[PDB]
Amino acid sequence: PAPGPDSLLALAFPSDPQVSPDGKQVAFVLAQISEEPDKDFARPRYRSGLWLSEGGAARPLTHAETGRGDSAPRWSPDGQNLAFVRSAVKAALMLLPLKGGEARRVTHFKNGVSGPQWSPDGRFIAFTTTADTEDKRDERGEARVLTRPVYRANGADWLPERPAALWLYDVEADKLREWYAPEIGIGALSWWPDSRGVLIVQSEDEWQASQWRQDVYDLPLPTAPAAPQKLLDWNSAAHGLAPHPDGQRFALIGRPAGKGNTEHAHLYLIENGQHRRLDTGHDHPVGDAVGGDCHVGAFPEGPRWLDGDTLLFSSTVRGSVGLFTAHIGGGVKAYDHDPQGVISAFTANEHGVALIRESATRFPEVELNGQRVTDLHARFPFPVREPQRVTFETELGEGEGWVLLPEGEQKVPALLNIHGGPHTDYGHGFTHEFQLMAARGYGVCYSNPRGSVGYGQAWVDAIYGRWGTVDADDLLNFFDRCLEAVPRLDAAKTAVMGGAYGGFMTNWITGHTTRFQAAITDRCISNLISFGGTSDIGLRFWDDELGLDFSRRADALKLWDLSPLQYVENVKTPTLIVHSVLDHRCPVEQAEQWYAALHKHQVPVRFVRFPEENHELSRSGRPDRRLTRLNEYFAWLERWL
Amino acid sequence: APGPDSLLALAFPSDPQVSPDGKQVAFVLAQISEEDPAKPDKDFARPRYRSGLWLSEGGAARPLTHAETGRGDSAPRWSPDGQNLAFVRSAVKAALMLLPLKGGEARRVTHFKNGVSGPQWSPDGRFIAFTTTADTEDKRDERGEARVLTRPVYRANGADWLPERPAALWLYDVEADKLREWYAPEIGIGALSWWPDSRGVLIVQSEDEWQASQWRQDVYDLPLPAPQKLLDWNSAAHGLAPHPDGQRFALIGRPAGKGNTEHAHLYLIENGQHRRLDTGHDHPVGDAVGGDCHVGAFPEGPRWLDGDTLLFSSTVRGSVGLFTAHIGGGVKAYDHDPQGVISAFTANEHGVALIRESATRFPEVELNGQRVTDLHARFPFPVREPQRVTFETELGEGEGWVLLPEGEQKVPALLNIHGGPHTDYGHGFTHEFQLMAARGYGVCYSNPRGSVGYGQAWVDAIYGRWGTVDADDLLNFFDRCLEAVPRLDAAKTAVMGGAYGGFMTNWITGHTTRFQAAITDRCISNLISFGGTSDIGLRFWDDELGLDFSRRADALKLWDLSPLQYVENVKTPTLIVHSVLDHRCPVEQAEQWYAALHKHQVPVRFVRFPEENHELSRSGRPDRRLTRLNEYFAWLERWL
Amino acid sequence: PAPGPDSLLALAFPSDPQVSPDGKQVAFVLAQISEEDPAKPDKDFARPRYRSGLWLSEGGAARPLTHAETGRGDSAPRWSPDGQNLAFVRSAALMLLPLKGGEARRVTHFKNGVSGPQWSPDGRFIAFTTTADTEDKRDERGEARVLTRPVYRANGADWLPERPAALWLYDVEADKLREWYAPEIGIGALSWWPDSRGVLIVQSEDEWQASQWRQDVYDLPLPTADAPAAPQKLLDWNSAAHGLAPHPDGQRFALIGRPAGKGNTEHAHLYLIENGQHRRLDTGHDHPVGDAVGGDCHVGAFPEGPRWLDGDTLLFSSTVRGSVGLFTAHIGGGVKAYDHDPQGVISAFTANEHGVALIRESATRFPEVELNGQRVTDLHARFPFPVREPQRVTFETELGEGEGWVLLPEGEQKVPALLNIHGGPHTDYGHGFTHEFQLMAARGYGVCYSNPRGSVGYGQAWVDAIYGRWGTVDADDLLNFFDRCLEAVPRLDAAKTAVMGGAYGGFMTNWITGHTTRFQAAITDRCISNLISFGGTSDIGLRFWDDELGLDFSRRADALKLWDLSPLQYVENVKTPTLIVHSVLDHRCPVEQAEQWYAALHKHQVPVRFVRFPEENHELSRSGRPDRRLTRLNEYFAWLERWL
Repeated sequence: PAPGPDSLLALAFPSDPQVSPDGKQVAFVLAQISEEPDKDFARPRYRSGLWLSEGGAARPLTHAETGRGDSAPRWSPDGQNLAFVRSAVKAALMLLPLKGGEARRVTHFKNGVSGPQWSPDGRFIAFTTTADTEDKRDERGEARVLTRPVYRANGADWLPERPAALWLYDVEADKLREWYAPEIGIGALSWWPDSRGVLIVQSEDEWQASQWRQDVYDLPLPTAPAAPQKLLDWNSAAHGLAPHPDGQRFALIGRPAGKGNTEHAHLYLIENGQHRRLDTGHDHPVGDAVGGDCHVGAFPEGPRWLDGDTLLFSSTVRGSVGLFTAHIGGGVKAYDHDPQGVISAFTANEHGVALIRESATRFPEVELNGQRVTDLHARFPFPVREPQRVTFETELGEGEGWVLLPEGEQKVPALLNIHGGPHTDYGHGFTHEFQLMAARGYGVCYSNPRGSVGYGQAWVDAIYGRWGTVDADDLLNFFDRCLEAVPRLDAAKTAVMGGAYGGFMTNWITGHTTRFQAAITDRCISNLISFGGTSDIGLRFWDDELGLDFSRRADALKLWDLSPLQYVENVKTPTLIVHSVLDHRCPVEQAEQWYAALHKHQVPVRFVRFPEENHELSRSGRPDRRLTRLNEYFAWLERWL
Repeated sequence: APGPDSLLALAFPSDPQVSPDGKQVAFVLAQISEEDPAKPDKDFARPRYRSGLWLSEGGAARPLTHAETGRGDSAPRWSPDGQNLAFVRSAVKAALMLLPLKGGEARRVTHFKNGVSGPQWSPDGRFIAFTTTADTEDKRDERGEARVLTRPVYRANGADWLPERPAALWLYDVEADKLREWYAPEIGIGALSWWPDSRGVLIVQSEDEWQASQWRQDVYDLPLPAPQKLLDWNSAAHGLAPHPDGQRFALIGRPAGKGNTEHAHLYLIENGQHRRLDTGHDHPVGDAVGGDCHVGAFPEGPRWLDGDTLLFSSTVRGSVGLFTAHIGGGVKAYDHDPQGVISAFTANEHGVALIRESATRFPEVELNGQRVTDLHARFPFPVREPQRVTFETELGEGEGWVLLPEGEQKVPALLNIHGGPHTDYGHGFTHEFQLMAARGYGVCYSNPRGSVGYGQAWVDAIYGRWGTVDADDLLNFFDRCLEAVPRLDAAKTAVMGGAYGGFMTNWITGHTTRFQAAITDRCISNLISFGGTSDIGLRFWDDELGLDFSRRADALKLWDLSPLQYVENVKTPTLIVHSVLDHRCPVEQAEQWYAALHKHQVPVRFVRFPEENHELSRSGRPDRRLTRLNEYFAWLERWL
Repeated sequence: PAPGPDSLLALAFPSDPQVSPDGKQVAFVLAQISEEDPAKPDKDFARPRYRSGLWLSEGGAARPLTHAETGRGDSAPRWSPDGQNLAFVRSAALMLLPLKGGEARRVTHFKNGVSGPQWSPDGRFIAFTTTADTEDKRDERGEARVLTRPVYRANGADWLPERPAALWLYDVEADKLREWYAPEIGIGALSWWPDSRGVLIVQSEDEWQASQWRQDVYDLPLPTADAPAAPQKLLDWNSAAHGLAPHPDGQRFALIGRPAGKGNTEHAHLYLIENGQHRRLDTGHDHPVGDAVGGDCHVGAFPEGPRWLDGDTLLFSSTVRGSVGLFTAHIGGGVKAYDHDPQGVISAFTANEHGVALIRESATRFPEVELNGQRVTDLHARFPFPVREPQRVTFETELGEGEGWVLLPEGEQKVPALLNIHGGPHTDYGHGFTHEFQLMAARGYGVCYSNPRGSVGYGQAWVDAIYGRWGTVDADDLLNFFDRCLEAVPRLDAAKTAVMGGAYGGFMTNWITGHTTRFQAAITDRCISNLISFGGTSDIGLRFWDDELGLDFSRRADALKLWDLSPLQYVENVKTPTLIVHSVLDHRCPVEQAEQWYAALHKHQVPVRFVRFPEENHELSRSGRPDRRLTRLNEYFAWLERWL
């Protein structure tokens, strides 16, 4: 039978695959969908528990029936205990003995904790928390007085006055004490291998934080709390700190100063305040930047030293994500890279590796030392189909995309889907939305135009400062090639759709051609000037992507020329607008302007407005609103195609 | 000096369940904690029992669960293969849970609105039987509707009002992960035990509601999915122990014709016939020794150690020990310390687990002779050792004890009378007595004629004549205490007791003025009204006295045995302690004593507890246990 | 299709008829029956409730003043002396309503509410009692209650507070509240002096004397020192005093009660007080003050305070041979009738020198409010089925002739005969309106009800005839009367009889069924079965038997006599199927009385059924929550239908 959006409710979502210190076990998180019963309103919700495997079919460790559930499993160095975080009780640090018995609660903070990390010697558990700080401004209806340049963040909503402090659990003493209360905030954190302290990333002040300039600090264990020592004058973006086994050097993931957001994230070896590129000769970014919609929870990608010379890391290459090794004394060698697959998360040590793997046709699964330990693809409720590759030509070389077809041979509408970013990739991630589209009779066309991230730095740079030129050209070129190479696609029943940057591009295309019969613009951008003033990254995004400062009079003129709203008078395509109220990455005023403009021109238009959700709705929103979004997608395509 | 809140330092063990392999004990431990540890009322403390499961495999016991809200976890039951623990959680009204012992947390199996109770695995591991009222709603009280009563008994102490439909027996199908109703009785189910081949269960039931009120029950056979009658017992049956042959079984109780006063004994059933099994043993089955550190369930079910040997516990002269009865023979000691009390035990062919205590040692859990807990270490002040004091009767020598404070000064003498009356003082642990001595009082407590541990004749001596030789023995003993213990101050004496001890405190103060103060607890004052109001009123006086309150001639004799008839003689300032939901001794008993003392202008004080029942001093909510002890000492300080 | 108990839901119940100071208006209370929450009714459970409002008339059809839609409603209207304002109590806050236009204003905001508002004659003050903002979280927290006082519960009020309600003062001109007097025991009757200088109050010396029904009268001036001086004693009464009526001269006053030596069995009379000395005022009137006639259509307050019509004349009500009439007592003479119908009952009245307002009823006519002889309500028109007229039947006694009545259904067929026994025992059946009796006849039963020796309306000797020997001549009169009913009324079926009664009527139903098996069914209501335990549990147990029987349950010799007078001693003789009706919060006859009877009948395997009402008290049949009044009547008829 034909599937619908609620096929999602059959799925269980894996995350956070943590290999044991001896390399022979994996503990991971599994989110299943269960009731929050209200007789008048169904309430399907994510509920997570911990699972364990030593090579065979994984078994459950916890059984949450209320709340969000359990997450962030962390092995004690001796391999006998699992720390984790429970919300059933707001996010408390818990301690589970693996040889029998239930967990013990360790923290009772009003605001909960996050990001637990054992020290390598097993004597401490580090975590961050706002402890019992009270803020009844919203509860009382008081005003919020804002003086900092950034005050909201997507997913976190309003940033607190005092940032979360780093805390310490003394395992032997069974005692908690505050370690370091920063004034700005803590980014990446990693223990030194000798457990003497941690390395942390933080910014000098609130302005420098808004400009994506951070430094690395050394924080020894407290005696009074500890004072961070400056360790590297980086003045740029840094995360995923990876201390070397020698206890003195460390690797950094990021980009050096002067290079904006558009440069590939790379690996850098730090020695006495000096930095050198570590993944040299590898023209691809560190980490997973391939699209997919079956990722709920944390997906660790921190690089790990397999010995004194070898650093294991993941990298995005042409729509795929593989594991690679970087070497102090040499170049980059493949470790576990399938050009048709995506490794979305991994942990490792000198004894073993655990990861999550997926493809365009295979639902995410957990692996332990090459052995699959889950059977989650078996729960996928309808048959998956294999995409077919379609290429196009550009002055920079051959680009590629794919078409996913339904069963049968009759004519089907062709849906041009545009991925966001713009510096991400379509390809070999698993996309429930795409498989659902094909199962309901649509041909899905999706590609990696110039500006995508997996085809070298030059492919990224091609769109710098001129969004809506060669990137829109590649997309319509690709789509023309799909109609030519796939005769069952119906060129008279076409639609264009995309999210975020894909929404910007959906708005741009419909304002420059009437060829499409329907359009769906999701968490879109329509006015680049207003975006600079309202978005949580507005103070720096256009500066790095376009070289434009919205508050500078000369630049604003070009920003308007790059704004889809300038050309809205040409739009004739019936458009569905999907947006969330708490999306601080692309604020909803972007969608409201497009909606009002189409109304002024009497263009058929429909606007579905989600409360409480943020930018991440389509990948990890509450189950019922993920269903509603897909329902609105298909209702619009059924009406116009 | 320490005070009543010393109770808050204690942790209370219960339900010692040995594993099928004989090498492990899982038990329940109640600790005292705030009702809501996160949001405490700054103006009102709310200490509460909160229980979790603990485990030991030979060494120091460790906790398996960590309840921080609700009443907690209880009723641990081992799966036959030893790999899982079933238990009941209130954190969620009493749900059946399933815990793997080799790693991982428990899973919830039942979701009934009214919760479950009494889980028992079948021997083959395929089923877990339990009772529940499932999702039955009774909104009469919530709506303020009337209750229409037609049955002879409608209240019970601890359970408050009995439901129209009794709890049904249910079945958890382990292999199928399915629940099914097994049998919905019309009257109610008493004791239950699986046949050793897991073909079904034996159950105790009464023919109708009237027979139940007269303590007459029968045994039925219930196959796995109508009960078939198996034994015409027509009497009290309290525990069932199926024989390993799968056909015979032993029961704890007494045969027809013998009233409540006869010792509970063991009887082997074969083809509707019964034969006495604990022959030559002039002592009752089970623990009947006083103590106040027992919170929770205390299993005492007899267990077959082989085809010829049945292990059981028994009360002997203030102690409780383990014994074996042997087919074709008599009774042998198995684990009997005449100065200690085994209050609970489980056993199989591989091991034994139990809880042990003495007059000087707080309850501890034991496994195969090894103590696995350290709970006496939590007792917050030094305990003291009592000295024995005897008295002479025409039936032989009686005994009692005196617990003295430290030092050499003179101290007031407190005569404490145990209830029942067919129980024993002696070698249980009594926090109240230790606290009394720690605050400067000499505690005198004895086992007069009518006590249960000194043979059937010692019990029968008071039949039909409460207030004769029992009152004589008590004052004889107290006189012997003042003579043998010179630090006791004969000018500063008090008398106190609960239930039957309250009856006797009311009786004694009405026949002598020798005491400076009196404290009467959950008392009896009017034997006629008791017959109509108590949850055992339809049978208690008939068995204990041979008198029927609804018969004119008998009622007169009941009035002559009523302390209220002699209240005109009471001159002793009296504190009255009683709980409103005590259905064993209804509060109308205390209200009559209070009004009569007021009429004679005798100094009197009446502390009236809500919500609590007859069991307050042994297991009430912590704050009301504190309040009761506070009132005891405030009254003694005022008059002594 | 015979009418049933829910016919009660059609009725509206009047109370508290307050005449205005100029005598030309009446404000009164009307309780109507409505859903607990008319906006959200439970589809599975009806919730009919009393809801009261104030009504006003100057001679014509009364008009509503308030419109309560939630809660119990508005009550206790009190006129300002200038006639322009109504004070009242809203649920319980003191409110002030201007009569010429506009809504009421709330004047008290105490957590615990108000009671007993009384204007001062000069209009400057409103006196009332309240526990103010005292908090008592024992029950809420589950704490113990420590009792040291001889009386700690009271029927209707449940548990008495540690600190008695204090008398408070609203300063009308200043819009200010101040505490007036915080008593150590409690305040009984209260009345203003005519010059508004203060109040007279009734209180006991200590808790023990209060338990023995011994009170005195005190003088309480308006408060000055912020710490009240001890009130000076005004009369050494040492006895019961119920209603104070200050004389217009501002120095003498009359009290309702009885002097020392005379126990509870003595008729309440009027006494004129002058400088600590007392003399009887209602001389030559061998009948008690106040309404003591049975009826079941009285919901709310029924004032009966005597009022001086001039310097010589004191108006009061009195019970005479099943009726209640108005009389005047005279300082210089004897007692004269004022408005006395020997076939009617005046249950409440107020008066001054210019007019009178009252509530009147009869055996066939539902209570109505009248003003200066003009009826202003039409409540009898709402009675949902035809009313019937009783027939009188007499019986012979050594003291003279007694009387009773029979109410027959329509038609000519034979009908069961129901012997109904009124409680007290010192009350009267007769000419009150009884919805229960009319419903019985409407469903085919003959109702027989009489005034045996011990009743209150036939002289003091008729009362004294039963002293110390309940169950002798009183039981004799009842069965004598019933035998004469069967002889004089041939439609009564002597083979289908039942006996029933409440309180003392329950004692007597238990007594009769234990001394004869002649009845086919019995219904015993809020009964007494054990006179010994009653002495220890009842809220009047410390004094009732002493006054009624001369017996002290806490004395060994007396207790034996009490047991011989206890119906439970003879329960082995009971064979009659018995329905037992009782409420849990009845502190007048505690439920342990019913539990003993129930258990005894079970022990003898006699058919028995026990209806146990929560929350209700002794007054269920007269003023309980509507749904439980229906349930009681339903159980009555279901039991009669099964056995008759």
